[PDB]
Amino acid sequence: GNGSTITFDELQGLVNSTVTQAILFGVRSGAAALTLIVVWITSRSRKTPIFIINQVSLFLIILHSALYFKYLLSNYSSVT
Repeated sequence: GNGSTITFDELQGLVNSTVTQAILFGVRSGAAALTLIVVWITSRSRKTPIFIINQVSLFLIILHSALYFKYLLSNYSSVT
């Protein structure tokens, strides 16, 4: 993890291949968490495993915290 004098193409690749996936993954994952939450509230299905609750719990908070920082900065500036 040193400096890089390469063209912006590298960033265009990782932003359109590594980051592009992060957005999609976050969306499907957050949506899947939401639908499961309501299902447990109403359907009262068998108590989900600790790994499921811990996974979705972390993802929910981490999502909100990231959105909160991006929401406040979105007004300030997105270009240093």
